[PDB]
Amino acid sequence: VLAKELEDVNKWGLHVFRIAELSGNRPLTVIMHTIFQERDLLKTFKIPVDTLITYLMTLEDHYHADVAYHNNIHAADVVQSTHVLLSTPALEAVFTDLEILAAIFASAIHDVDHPGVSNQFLINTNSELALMYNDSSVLENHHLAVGFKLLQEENCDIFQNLTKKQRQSLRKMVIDIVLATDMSKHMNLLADLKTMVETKKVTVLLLDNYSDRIQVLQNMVHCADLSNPTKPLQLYRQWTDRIMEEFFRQGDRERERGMEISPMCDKHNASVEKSQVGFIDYIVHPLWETWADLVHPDAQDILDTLEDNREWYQSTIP
Amino acid sequence: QEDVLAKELEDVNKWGLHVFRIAELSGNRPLTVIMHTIFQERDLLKTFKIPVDTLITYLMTLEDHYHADVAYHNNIHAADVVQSTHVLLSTPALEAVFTDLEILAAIFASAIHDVDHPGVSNQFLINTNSELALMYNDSSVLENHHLAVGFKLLQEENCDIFQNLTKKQRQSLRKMVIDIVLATDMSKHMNLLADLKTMVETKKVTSSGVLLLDNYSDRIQVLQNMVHCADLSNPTKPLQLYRQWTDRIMEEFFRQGDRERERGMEISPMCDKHNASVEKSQVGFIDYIVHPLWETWADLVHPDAQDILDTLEDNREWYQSTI
Ligand SMILES: COc1cc2c(cc1OC)[C@H](CCc1c[nH]c3ccccc13)N(C=O)CC2
Ligand SMILES: COc1cc2c(cc1OC)[C@H](CCc1c[nH]c3ccccc13)N(C=O)CC2
Ligand SMILES: [Mg+2]
Ligand SMILES: [Mg+2]
Ligand SMILES: [Zn+2]
Ligand SMILES: [Zn+2]
Repeated sequence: VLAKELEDVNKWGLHVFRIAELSGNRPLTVIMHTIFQERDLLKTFKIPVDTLITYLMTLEDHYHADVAYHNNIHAADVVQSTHVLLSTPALEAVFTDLEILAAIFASAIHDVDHPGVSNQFLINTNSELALMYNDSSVLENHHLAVGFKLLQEENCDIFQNLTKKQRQSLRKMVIDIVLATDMSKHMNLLADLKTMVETKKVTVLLLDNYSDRIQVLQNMVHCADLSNPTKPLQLYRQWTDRIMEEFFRQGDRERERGMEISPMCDKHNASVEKSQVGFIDYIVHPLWETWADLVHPDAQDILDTLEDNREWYQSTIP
Repeated sequence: QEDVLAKELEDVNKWGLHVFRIAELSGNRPLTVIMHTIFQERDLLKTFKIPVDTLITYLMTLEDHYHADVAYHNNIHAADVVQSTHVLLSTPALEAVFTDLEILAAIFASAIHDVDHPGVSNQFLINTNSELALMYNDSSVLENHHLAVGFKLLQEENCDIFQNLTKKQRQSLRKMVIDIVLATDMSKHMNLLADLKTMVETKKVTSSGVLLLDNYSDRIQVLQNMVHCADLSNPTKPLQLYRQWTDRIMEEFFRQGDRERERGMEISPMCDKHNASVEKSQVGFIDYIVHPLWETWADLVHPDAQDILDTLEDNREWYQSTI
C-alpha cells in the first residue's frame, strides 16, 4: 500500500517509482506531504495543510509527464534524498528550521517546467528561455521563477503565515540553492566543499557564518540531484534508462535541426554503461567522496553503494 | 531644423555634447540620431554590412522602448551613455586596442543598457514583489531585463542590424554585451571598482604606450568599467548638463519615494521629497562613488582623462559651495 512504502521516507533508497505508481503519478505531492509531517513543518510554520496540498498538486502539474527524467518523480526523489541528508548525524543541530524548509522547498521546485533539453541546447537554438535569461543558468532561473509564481495561485501561498523577514530569508536561500544545481557550477561548488573539509571544525560540524551554511545546503541539494548512482542498483538502472531516453530525444532534435550532437545524446553511437562509469569517476564519486569526508563517516553506506554500482556497470562492459 | 541639428552633431566626438538640445532638435530622437552619427563616424555600417534602413528601424524601435514618462532613465540618458562611451573608446591609451567587434559591442551595450526602465530601483522591484523581480529571482533584475528587451527587438521586422555578422561574431558580440550590461548593476560597483584598481596597480603598456590587454578577462573588464563610467558620467560634464541630470534623477527618486510612502514602506535614501538634500546627496554621490571610480579610470588611461576629472572636481566644489 502507499502508506506502507512511505514508512521508508527516512531511508536512502526509498522505492520512489513504486510510490509514483501507487499514488496515481503524485509522488512529489505525497512525499513532500510526508516530509512536512515527519519534520513538524505544518505546525512550525502554520501552513494550512489544504494550502500545502493545493500548492503541491499545482507544482507537480508543472512538471512535464512526457519528459523521461526531469519530471515529478525526479523532483520527489531529490526532495526525499535531501530530507535524508539533512538528518546526517554530523550535521546535527547545524541548520535552522527555516533553512531546513528552504532546502526541502528548493528541492521540490528545483526542476519544475523542465523541457527535457539542456541549457546549451536552449542557448544554441536561440530559445525564448535563453533570450529571457541572457544564457546564464537558463533552466535554473526558470525553475525558480515558476516555483515562486505558483505560490500566487488561489490557496497556494504555503508561506502566508511566515513573517516578512522569514519570507525574504527563505526566498534568498531557495534561490541560492536552486541556482547552484546548474551543472556548470559543479566544479566551483566542489572546490568550495573541498576547502570546507580541509578547514573543517568539529565538536559534529560547526558552521558559524551563513556563507558556509548555504554552501553546505547547495552541495547537499546538488548531492541529492546527483544521487542516482548511490541508490540501490534497481533504482539506479531505471534512472539511467530515463536520462538516456531524454538525452537521445535531445540528440534527435539536434540531429533533425542539423546541430552538433551533445555528449551522450547520439543513440547511434552511445555506450550507456561506459558513460555511467565516466559519470561516476569524474562527477559523482569525487563529489560524494568529498561530502562523505565532510560528514565522516555518516555517508560511508552511500559511498559503498556508489562504488558497488560503479563496479557493476564496469562489469557490463566487455 | 535639420541644419541646426547637423551642426550640434559636429560635437559628437566631444565630452559635453549638448545632448538635451539634440533631443529637442531631433524630435525626441537623440538615441537614433546619435547612434546613427557614431556608426557613420566609426564606419560601422560598412565594416559590419549593416543596411542603413535596418539600423534606423532598429534604433527607432529601441528608442521607442525607453519610457518617455521617466525623468532620468529615458532615451536621452541612453544617448548620453552611448556618446560618452564613444568618446571613452577614442582615448589615446586605448588606440588600436579593441577590435571593431568590441567597439560595436560597447556602443550597442550602451544603447540598450537601460531600455524599458520603469524608473524605480531593483530594490523597489524586489520589495514590491514585482513580476520583474519574480522573473529574474531578485538578481540584477532591471539589467537582465534591459538585455532581454534589447536583444529581443533585433527580431522585429527589418531590425536585425547584426544580420551580416558571422555566427561566431554574433556569439562573441552577444556574450560581451551581456557581460557589459550586467556590470551596470550598481550592486556590482564595489567589486568592479576593486578589480579596476588592481588592474591599474598591475597595468602593462605596449611599445606604442597603449594598454596591453591580452586576454578576455582584462579586455571585458576594461569595457565593463568604461560603460559603467559613462553611465556614471553626469557629474563629469559641464555644469549646465550636470544640473539637468540632477534635476531629473531627483524627480525620479521622489516619485519612487511617493510610491513607497503611499505603500507604508520606508522611503529609500534620497527619495523623500520632504527630508531630501539634493546638494549634499550629490556631494556624497561624487565623494563615495563617482570620484573613486573616475579617479581610477583616469589612472588607467593617465593622463587622457585629466580634463574630465578636473571638471568632476570643479563640479564637486560647486555643489559643496551651495550647502
Ligand atoms: C543517472 O545518470 C545520469 C544522471 C544525470 C546526468 C547524466 C547521467 O548519466 C550520464 C546529467 C549530467 C550532466 C553533466 C554535466 N557535466 C557532466 C560531465 C560528465 C557527465 C555528465 C555531465 N544530468 C543532467 O541534467 C543530471 C542527471
Ligand atoms: C546625477 O546624480 C545621480 C545619478 C544617478 C544616481 C544618483 C545620483 O545622484 C544622487 C543613482 C545612483 C544610485 C546609488 C547606488 N549607490 C549609491 C551610493 C550613494 C549614492 C547613490 C547611490 N543612479 C540610479 O540609477 C545612477 C544615476
Ligand atoms: Mg536541474
Ligand atoms: Mg541601469
Ligand atoms: Zn535535477
Ligand atoms: Zn544607466
